[PDB]
Amino acid sequence: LAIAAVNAVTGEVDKLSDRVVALEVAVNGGTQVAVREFDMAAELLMRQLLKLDGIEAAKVQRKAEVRRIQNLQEAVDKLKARCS
Repeated sequence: LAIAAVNAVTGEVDKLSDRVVALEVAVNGGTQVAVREFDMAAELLMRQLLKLDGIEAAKVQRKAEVRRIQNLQEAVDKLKARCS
């Protein structure tokens, strides 16, 4: 069912959301964060987007999750840029 599938993505995006904050905290505290951290986070967010793309829905929460992902992607870009 679509509902379960969207919920599954949400759970994964939650984990990624926590990870993004952790990366921001590391940078804020002056640690040199490897570029792969930002790129892996971006990649995993993209994979979640693909999963949502394939969910035929439920459509409201799906669209909500897409927006959440786009926001996280922007946050990651900003971190990466800050460390470039």
